[PDB]
Amino acid sequence: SNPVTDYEFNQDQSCLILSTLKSFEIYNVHPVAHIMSQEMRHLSKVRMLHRTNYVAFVTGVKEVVHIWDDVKKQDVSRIKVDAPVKDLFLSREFIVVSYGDVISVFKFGNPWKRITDDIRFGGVCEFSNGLLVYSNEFNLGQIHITKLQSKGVLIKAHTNPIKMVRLNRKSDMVATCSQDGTIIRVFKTEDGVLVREFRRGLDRADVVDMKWSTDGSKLAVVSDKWTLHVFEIFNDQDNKRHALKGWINMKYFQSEWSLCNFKLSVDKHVRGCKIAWISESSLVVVWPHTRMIETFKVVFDDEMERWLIQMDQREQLMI
Repeated sequence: SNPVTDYEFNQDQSCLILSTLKSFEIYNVHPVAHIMSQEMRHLSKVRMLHRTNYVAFVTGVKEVVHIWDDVKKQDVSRIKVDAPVKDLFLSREFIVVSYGDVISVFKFGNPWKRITDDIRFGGVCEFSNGLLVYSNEFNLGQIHITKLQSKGVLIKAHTNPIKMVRLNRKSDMVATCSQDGTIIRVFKTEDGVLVREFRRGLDRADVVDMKWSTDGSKLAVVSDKWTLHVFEIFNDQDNKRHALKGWINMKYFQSEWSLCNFKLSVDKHVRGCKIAWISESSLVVVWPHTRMIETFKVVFDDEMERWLIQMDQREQLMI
């Protein structure tokens, strides 16, 4: 009866921070291990910075973001915005915060003030590896990519409102998808040109999460029908150059559809989930409602000439 009120992975997906009505916890994702507990109430949102002693959170007062010290159990800063905090990102340099239809970037360090003018967006925004991607305020199907040093690429990604956007590890590509959309798109963050397009076809369900494999080769998507799908941006393996006794020159082009579709096992109390690749072939799925973390492996079966997803582990995040 101590429900998770928020959970999120750290910038490199090696840790997961989570909050309850009574505290916030931090774990290592692989191998799964509880590395810290800290009492605190009213936790509404929680974030962590790499593997440092700093974390950020929102409590009762929705418009305040606390930068807190792990080892010193002390507030090292407070930052307030005009509306309840929506999105929240952290880097050794910046603190990205959105509320209402504004995105504010403060400095991560004294004097903890705006390093740049406030930006107006349409609800969607992601920040990773020094790159900021946000929904346009008037055209919800359009995104803007901007570098945060202290030009700007503009992409009309979809016709309908964007569901979510996702940057790959290096931030050189961004994946997008719209609301109840049959199409997922991948663009280069440098020039915004369309690099890949995938059709979801069969799976009609709303997308719950979308994450990139560590080398940027595969894209995993989980729908609310609770089906895991993997799309291929570029072939990852060291493949055979021939087939049919040397008669065929094997080519590996990217399919327009999912490589494999795995049906997840969940009880009727599912809220949602968040996924994260922990390698080029493995990823984890975290279920906030049962505080369980499952580790999956994506493998190619030559006998079948088909990719398969297998669940290697199911464990619970200890409180």
